[PDB]
Formats: sequence, C-alpha cells, structure tokens
Amino acid sequence: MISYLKKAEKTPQTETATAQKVVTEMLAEIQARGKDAVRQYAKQLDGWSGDIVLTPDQIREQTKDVPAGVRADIDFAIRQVTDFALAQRESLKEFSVELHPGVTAGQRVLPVNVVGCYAPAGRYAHIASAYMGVATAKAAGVKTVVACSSPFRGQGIHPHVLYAFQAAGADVIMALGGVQAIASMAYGLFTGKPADVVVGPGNKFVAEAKRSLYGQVGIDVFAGPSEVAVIADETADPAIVASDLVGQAEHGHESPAWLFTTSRDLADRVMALVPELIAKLPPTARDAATAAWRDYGEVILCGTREEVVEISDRYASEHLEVHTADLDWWLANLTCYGSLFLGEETTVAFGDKTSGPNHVLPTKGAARYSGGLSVHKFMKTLTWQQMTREATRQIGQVTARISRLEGMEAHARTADDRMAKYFPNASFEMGTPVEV
Amino acid sequence: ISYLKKAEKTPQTETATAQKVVTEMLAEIQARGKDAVRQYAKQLDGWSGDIVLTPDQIREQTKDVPAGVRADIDFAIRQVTDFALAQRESLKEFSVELHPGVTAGQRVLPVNVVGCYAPAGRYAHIASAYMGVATAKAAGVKTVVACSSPFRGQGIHPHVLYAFQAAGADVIMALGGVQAIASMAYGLFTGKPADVVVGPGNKFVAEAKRSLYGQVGIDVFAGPSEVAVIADETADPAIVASDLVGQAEHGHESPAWLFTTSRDLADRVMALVPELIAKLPPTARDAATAAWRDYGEVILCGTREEVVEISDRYASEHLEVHTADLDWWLANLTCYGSLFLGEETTVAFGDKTSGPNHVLPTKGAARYSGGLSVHKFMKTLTWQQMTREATRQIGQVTARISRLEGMEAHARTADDRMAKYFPNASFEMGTPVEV
Ligand SMILES: NC(=O)C1=CN([C@@H]2O[C@H](COP(=O)(O)OP(=O)(O)OC[C@H]3O[C@@H](n4cnc5c(N)ncnc54)[C@H](O)[C@@H]3O)[C@@H](O)[C@H]2O)C=CC1
Ligand SMILES: NC(=O)C1=CN([C@@H]2O[C@H](COP(=O)(O)OP(=O)(O)OC[C@H]3O[C@@H](n4cnc5c(N)ncnc54)[C@H](O)[C@@H]3O)[C@@H](O)[C@H]2O)C=CC1
Ligand SMILES: N[C@@H](CS(=O)(=O)O)C(=O)O
Ligand SMILES: N[C@@H](CS(=O)(=O)O)C(=O)O
Ligand SMILES: [Zn+2]
Ligand SMILES: [Zn+2]
Repeated sequence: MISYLKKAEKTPQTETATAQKVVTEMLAEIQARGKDAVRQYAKQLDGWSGDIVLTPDQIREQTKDVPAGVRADIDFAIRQVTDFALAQRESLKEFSVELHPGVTAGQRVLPVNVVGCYAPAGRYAHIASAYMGVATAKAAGVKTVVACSSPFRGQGIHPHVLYAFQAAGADVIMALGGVQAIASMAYGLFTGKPADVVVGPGNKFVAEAKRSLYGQVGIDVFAGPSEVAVIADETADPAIVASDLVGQAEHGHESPAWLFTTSRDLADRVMALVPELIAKLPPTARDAATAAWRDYGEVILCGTREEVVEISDRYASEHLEVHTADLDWWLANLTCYGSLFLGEETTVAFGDKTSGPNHVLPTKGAARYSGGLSVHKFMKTLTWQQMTREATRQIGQVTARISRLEGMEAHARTADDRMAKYFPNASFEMGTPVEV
Repeated sequence: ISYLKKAEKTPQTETATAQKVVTEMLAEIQARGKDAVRQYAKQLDGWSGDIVLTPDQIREQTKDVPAGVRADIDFAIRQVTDFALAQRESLKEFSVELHPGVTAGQRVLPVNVVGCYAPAGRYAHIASAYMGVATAKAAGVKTVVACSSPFRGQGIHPHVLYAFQAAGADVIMALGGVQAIASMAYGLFTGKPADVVVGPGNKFVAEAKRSLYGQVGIDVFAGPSEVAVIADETADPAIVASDLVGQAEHGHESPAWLFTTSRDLADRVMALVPELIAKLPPTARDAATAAWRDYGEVILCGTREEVVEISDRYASEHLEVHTADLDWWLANLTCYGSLFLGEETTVAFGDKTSGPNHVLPTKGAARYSGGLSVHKFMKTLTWQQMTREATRQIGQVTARISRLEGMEAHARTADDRMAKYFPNASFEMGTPVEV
C-alpha cells in the first residue's frame, strides 16, 4: 500500500481541453490565411508588428553588446551538448545482412533536410533551449535549420537567446512565438522552406500545436510544461530534495513536482521546507511555484524499492532524480522517464543548462513511448534490398502464394512474371489465381 | 522535366473526408467508450459477437488452416524476425565522460504494451498481421495486442488470425478501423492501454493513428499504398508496368508513379498498364482502373540528378530502381520508405516475405521517417552522474545561465550544492534575479 502524503487536485491532463480549443482555432486560421493570420497573431498575442525574419545584419546588431563572459558560458554549454550528441550519433549504425540466400537487405541512416527549432520565451527567456535544438540538429548533419523564439519583454528575440541560436549554427532566425511559430515552421511561411521535423519545448499551446501538426511534419516529442520527480531514501538530504523540487516548480503554474520516498522523515521535512523555500523566491517564480506546488505537487510514501519503481514508471516523469544508496540497481530497474539524474551531485538544473544530454524531453506521460530530442529524432532509418535472380525462386513462389491467399492477384502476377522471365522451365506452385 | 501523365488526385485529396469522420468517431468513443465501439462495429462491420477472442476460439478458428499455408507464413515470419534482430543490433547503449567527472549515457528500453492493426476490407492482410506482431516480439515487448476487422460479415480472416497467433500476439480482437485504433489506444476491452499503436490501413485508420499521437506513440502514417519506379533505357517495360499495377490494385486511392529518363520506356509503360489492368479479376480491376486513372503519374526527366530531385520530393512509400549503376542511386536518393534496387526484387516481395517491414510512410511522411521497425518500440533515454568535483564548473555555469534567463530557483539548486560540497569556495554565481 502506497500513501499520498500530498495529493494534487490537478495533473498534466487537466489543461488538455483548454490547449486543444485554442490550437484548433489558430491552426484553422493559419491554414486558411497563411502569413496574414500569423502576422495578426504576432501583433495580438505578442505585441509585435516588426519584420519576422531577421537579416544576418540584424542578428549582428542585436548581439553586438553580449559580453564575453556570457558568450563563454553559452559556448561551453554548446560544446557539452555537441559532445554528447556526437556520441549518440555513433550509437546508431548503418548495416547490410544476407537473409534468404541472395537476399541482401540493409539500413540507411540519413538526416532530414530541414528542421524548425523553437526556443520558448514568455515567463522566462530560454537561452538553453535555443542551443538544445539547433546544436543537436547541426550535430546530426541537417543542412537547413530554421529557429524561432518569441518576442520578449517589448523587444524582439532575447539577445542571449539570439546569440545561442547564432553560435549553435541556425541558418534562418525568426522573431515569432507560440502556435504561430510552430505552424510557420511546419508550412514554411516567410522562408519558403517547410520543415521536415519541428522540435522544441513550450507551454501547453506550443506542445499541442506540435502534436496536432504531426503528419505534416515529424517531431521530437510532446514537450510541454516541465515536470520533476525525485526518488529518495533515508540517505537523502531533505534540504537538497526540497531545493530541486522548487527548482522546476518555478517554471509555471502547471509544472508538477513529485516526491517518491521510502522515508517518512524525509517526506515530512521536505513538505515543511518546500513552502519556506517558495516564500523566499522573487515575484515571478514565487507566483508560479506557489500555484504549481499547491495544485500539482505530490508526495508519495512507499514501503519498498519495488513499489517506488512501479509508481515512478506509471508517472513517467520528464526528469527523475535518484537520491538513494545502490544507484546501479535503480539504473537497472527504472524504465519510464525522460532523463535520469543518478546521485545527489547532478541535478535537473545542470541538465537544463550544460551537462550535455538534451533537456527537450517528454511530458504528460510521453516517456512511456519516447525519449527526448536527440540526433536520433533527425535521422531517418530507411531500408533497402537487392536480390539475385536465384533468390527469387523461393521468395517469388512464397510471395505469389501468400498474395493469392490474401486475394491480391496483381501482386502475385509480379512474381509470376519474374519466374517466367528468369526461370522459364521452373514449375513451382504459385497459388490458385483469384477469380473475383 | 515533363509530365507525360498528370494525376487529377494526390494522397492529399481525401484528407478532409478522413479527418471529418475520424474527429466525429473519436469524439463519440471518448464519450461512450465500449458501447460506442460495439455500436460502430455493428453498423460498419456487421459484428455482434465478442470482441476479445479466447484461446479456444483462436484454436477453433485456425484448426483447419493447412500445413502448406502455415509453412509459408512461418517462413515469412522468420525473414521478418531475422531482419528485425539485425536492426535491433544497430542501436547500442553507451556511456561517455564529458566535462571531467561527468558521466552520461544512453539506455535503450522496449515499451511495455504495443497495439498492432492488420487491415481487412478489400483484401485480408495476412502479411500485415505478422509485420507488426513479429517486430514487436523481436523488440522484446512483453504485451502485444492485435486487431483485425471482421471480414465480409464474418469474424477475423482465419489466415490473419493464424499469422497473429504464430507471430506471438498476447491478445487478439475482432475489431476494425477507427474503433480498433481507438480501442487499443485507450485499452478498451483489455484494460491494457497501448504505449505504441502500429500498423497500416485505409485513410480513416491512418488518420485515427495520426490523431491519437500523444495519447500513444506510433510507428508512422501508413495509409493507402504507393509505388514509385525509377527506370532508365535498360529497364524492361513489361516488368515496370507489372510492378505499377501490382500496387495499384490496393484500392482507388493508391498512386503509381514512374520517373524515367527514357521516353521510349515511358510510352511503352503507358500503353501496357491499361492492358494489364484489363486482364485482372473484377475487384482488382476496379481498384486499379480508378487508381491509375486518378492518381497515376509518369514523369520524364533529362538527367539522373533531375530524377533524384523529383523522387525525393515525391517521397514514395516504396521506390524501385531499374537502372544501370545502382550504387549511385543508393548513394544519392534520400526520401523513400523502402528501396528496391534492381529488377530482381520487387515491392510484392517486400510486402510478403523479403524481411524488411512493409508498414511504411505514405503521403510524404518519408521526408521525416522510415517504416515500422524495432526502433519504433525502443525508447532511447539518457542518464547522468557526477562527481562533486565536476559540479564546480557545471554548477557555476548553471547558476550564471539560469540567472541570465531569469530562473532564480534553478540557480539556487546550484548555489545549494556549492555551499554544501565546497563551503570555502567563492564563485561568480550570477546576480540574483529580483523580478
Ligand atoms: N518539456 C521540456 O523539455 C521543456 C519545457 N519547458 C516549458 O516551456 C514553457 C514555456 O512557456 P512560456 O513561458 O509561456 O513560453 P512559450 O514560448 O512556450 O509561449 C509564449 C508564446 O505562447 C503564446 N501564448 C501564451 N498564452 C497564449 C494563449 N492563451 N493563447 C495563444 N497563445 C498564447 C504567446 O503569445 C507567445 O507567442 C514552460 O511551461 C516550461 O516549463 C521549457 C523547457 C523545456
Ligand atoms: N502504408 C502501408 O504500409 C500499407 C498500406 N495498406 C493500405 O491499407 C488499406 C486497407 O484498406 P481496407 O481494405 O479498407 O482495410 P482497413 O482494415 O484499413 O479498413 C476496414 C475498416 O475500415 C472501416 N471503414 C471503411 N470505410 C469507412 C468509413 N467511410 N467510415 C468509417 N469506417 C470505415 C470498416 O468498417 C472496417 O472497420 C489499403 O488502402 C492498403 O493500400 C496496406 C498495407 C500496408
Ligand atoms: N527544465 C526545463 C529546461 S529549462 O529550465 O527551461 O532550461 C525542461 O523541462 O527541460
Ligand atoms: N503494399 C502494402 C503491403 S501488402 O501488399 O498489403 O502486404 C504496403 O503498402 O506496404
Ligand atoms: Zn528547468
Ligand atoms: Zn502491396
């Protein structure tokens, strides 16, 4: 038996209907009206009536005052993300194999042509998100990267976001936010370069827009309001656990922070500390985190490690920290999470900004079926095959027979035609011809 | 570049029709659950019986499937499995050191539950039944649920059923169409919602899967079958024409495309295709006549490079190459579902028994994905671990960037570690955020 010491009124699912209604209306307008609707939304939602595509010269002008120390930090983080991305790239190989004798089959691994990357800017300016998308796309060998971020605080793109996009290798940069940005990248509005894949994190509207546009484009994953889970035993430090939960709760009113523990004492101290830490935050963060903890935060006490694994796997958190003994066991036994942080020393914020692994990660249970943005999301794994004539003796008769069982005579005739051309003297059973 | 035959319709033509039906049906199933599904099954497919088949039913319904049939299906399952296991070996786990003391790695883990759909309407898709289930089993998925439409006012086609059973399905349901995809996504009738739903189908099936993405993962948008052939002057028109017709019989919406550098070849094929269609039995003849007329296209190009450009833009589900210098085509083509190099292999071989999966992207989805494979059932997740020493650099960069973004609570998680691990250290952690 599992005890909820803190139960949330709301979950990542609560706001689904609200997001869907807005996105349905906006995507309909943009499909009908194109750039006209996008310019309208940019003005009405973001107060923006400037040009949307930045020229190379505006990019230089807008970043000319970014200090050396800020550039050095962003450059370091880009290098870490690139290093890990290149290691991930090496993990997926091309190959060919012989199947039935004379049947050669293989796998080609090819980057997509055009990627659109979104970096959010609303409550905060997402400098790290800006290099997470673009640097990964460049590591994957994508030749055209289009990047968008929302106009921020009465100006255009945040200068540090813009520096990140430029340093990471973006080919085209647009001052454009939200659903209208996602849609513009999917349809190639303003650039004439429709994306093959659109990636990047955002609020519930951004995430729903990407989900809805799937099919028009590929995507990385459903990457909506941030979530954090911590697994802790009696070895954990409640002050650090509480700090880590509050860390992601500041993202917004809808960010869940989950604690799964085998220690009642830990649970109690964390529940006492989280409100105290929230109260010491500055206004924007305090507003977000107070609501998020109240409405979405949960604390679950479990009897055994196996019970913790079961609940953790069901929650399928974007981020999972593990502050326990015997970390090898947790790495071996946990199966549903976006990104795993083993031990107290690393933490979600480190992964968010500069550890290396991508931060763009599944939310709302998408970790049941996908990991996060990676080079893998920009590669197509395509198959090819080639046969000797000899291989077609077996392959062809099996194809003709199965085809005819299914009722597909024209399929069987492509096998009959090869058998008659290559082996006119053979007499295999090719199945009773279909008559209806 | 010149169109010798231009289609009135494309894969895009019927999108609105599909989306309207799917939106209505999903809204109804979300409201009324199993009852909505049982009603759709009755009205659409004539079905009143039990939806979940019992083991006794499965055995009873397959008891007369002959040895010769079983041997062919078993052979095809082996080829699909062999290629799937090769694909599974191509994606590895690893760990690496980044900044000194930072370890990061990739875990590759199968999903828990897969739902597989095998179509049955115009034809009964025996091969489709093992393409999904066998691949899921090769990936190490523990629970596989399989559905196929009640066929012609009776139950699941017995050979589709045999295929599901022999390929390793854990649960089999007699359920078709949108109501099948929805039932597997939501775990109706089994209590086991799928993590990933896969499999091909008509425009309604494919749209239902596209719509339910998010609730579940999917393989790919896999709608009405498409075929493209690239041919030069060395190609045999009789075989090209045959191959086009072969997939045209799938239904009235199936495009058959010919890209060639030889006007002679194009002309002979355009004469032959109608003649071959005319010789088909009634159901196929009806499908292929409409498909070729409405969706068939023939494009003449001046250079190989032009062919590549056009082929890549069409991004066909299946692409056959009947040319000299096949190495060049393998090296230069980039958008297709599955490639058939040389005259000897052909799409129907891939459909039934070559090995590589036939469940493939249509309507331009080959621009961003390959087909169903074990890779669609594996999650690639990341993990990391650090020494305390590593956090001196990582932590100060985190704190500074966080504060530049306006994220003070993020920075405090770094400040807290620095104060705990290195209480005498003094770093630039960034100006605290005040708004
Ligand atoms: N899953 C992941 O990996 C990550 C998720 N995130 C999440 O990204 C989110 C960022 O959210 P925001 O600050 O809002 O930035 P955002 O860039 O996602 O959204 C700002 C844009 O949304 C539009 N918008 C806002 N409310 C709207 C409404 N009612 N109707 C239509 N458009 C509307 C704005 O006008 C603007 O164009 C946070 O929830 C954060 O946790 C952040 C990083 C990574
Ligand atoms: N992309 C790929 O890899 C593959 C594609 N396919 C395609 O699969 C398709 C199979 O189509 P079908 O024979 O129809 O079998 P299906 O199993 O896809 O469709 C039959 C189901 O659809 C329902 N349905 C039919 N019309 C409907 C309507 N108007 N409204 C609501 N429900 C409706 C039926 O009642 C039944 O439940 C073909 O187009 C074939 O080319 C087949 C194999 C692989
Ligand atoms: N924690 C965010 C990343 S960031 O803090 O916005 O950089 C996420 O959900 O990945
Ligand atoms: N040609 C079908 C496969 S099958 O002929 O239905 O077996 C496809 O589109 O993949
Ligand atoms: Zn964060
Ligand atoms: Zn076929």
